[PDB]
Amino acid sequence: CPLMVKVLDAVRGSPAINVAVHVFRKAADDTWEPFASGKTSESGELHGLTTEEEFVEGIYKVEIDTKSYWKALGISPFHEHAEVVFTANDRYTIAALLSPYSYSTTAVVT
Amino acid sequence: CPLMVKVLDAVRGSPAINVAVHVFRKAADDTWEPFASGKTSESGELHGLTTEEEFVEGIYKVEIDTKSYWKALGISPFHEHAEVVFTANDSGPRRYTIAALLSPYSYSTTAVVTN
Ligand SMILES: O=C(O)c1ccc2nc(-c3c(Cl)cccc3Cl)oc2c1
Ligand SMILES: O=C(O)c1ccc2nc(-c3c(Cl)cccc3Cl)oc2c1
Repeated sequence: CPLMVKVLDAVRGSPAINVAVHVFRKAADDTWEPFASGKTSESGELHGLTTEEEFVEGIYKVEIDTKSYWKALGISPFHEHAEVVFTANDRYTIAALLSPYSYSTTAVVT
Repeated sequence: CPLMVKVLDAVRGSPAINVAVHVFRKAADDTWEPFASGKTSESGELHGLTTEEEFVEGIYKVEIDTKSYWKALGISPFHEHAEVVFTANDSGPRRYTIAALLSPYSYSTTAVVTN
C-alpha cells in the first residue's frame, strides 16, 4: 500500500469514521482527475486506495470531506473540506487531525 | 480588516515572513476566481486583502504558498501549498483570521471568527 489516509477527531478523541476521502492526480492540462476514493473505517483509516503500479510520480490532491463529518455530529464547522496537495516523488501516510475550526495534517513517508 | 492571514514557522520559532498568499472566491459557474493576494510581513501577518464592501457572501479559498516559502529558504518540503476553504459572511459580516503553522512535512491551520 503506497498510499494510506488516517483521520482523527480532536474533539472526541477518536478515529473519524465514515469520512469521505477523494484522491485526485494533476493531469497534463492543469486540471484534477479522479484517482481514488473511499470512506474511512472504524479505525479512521483508508487503505487500498491504489497500487504501486498506478501510483506514479505526480502531483496529488487528497480531499477529506470534513464538513459532512461535523454536520453529522450536529456541529457547524468552518472548512468546506480539508485538502492536502503534494508531489509523490519515488509508503505515504497522510494523517489529519480535525476540529470544527481547525485541522492539522502531516505526511509520514517510510 | 475583515480578512487577515497569520503564518508561523515551527522550525525556526518565528513568524513566516514573505509567504505568498492567494485568495480565490467561487463564482456562479463554479470556477475559482482570483479575489486577492499578498505576502506576509516581517510579523508573519497579511492585512489589507479586502474591504467589508468587497468581501461579500461566498466560498473562499486562501492558498498559502508553503512550497515557495520552504524553497526560497533552500529546502524541499512535502506539500505544494496549504489551502483553507470556507464559506464566509453567510449570516452577515464577520471578521476572519486564518492562522497557519508550518513545518516541512506538516501544517496546521485554525480560524478565528469574530462579531
Ligand atoms: O493513533 C494513530 O494511529 C495516529 C497516527 C498518526 C497521528 N498523527 C496525529 C497528529 C496529527 Cl495528524 C496532527 C497533529 C498532532 C497529531 Cl498527534 O495523530 C495521530 C494518531
Ligand atoms: O503569535 C501569534 O500571533 C499566533 C497567533 C495564532 C496562532 N495559532 C497557532 C497554532 C496553529 Cl495556527 C496551529 C496549531 C497550534 C497553534 Cl498554537 O499559533 C499561533 C500564533
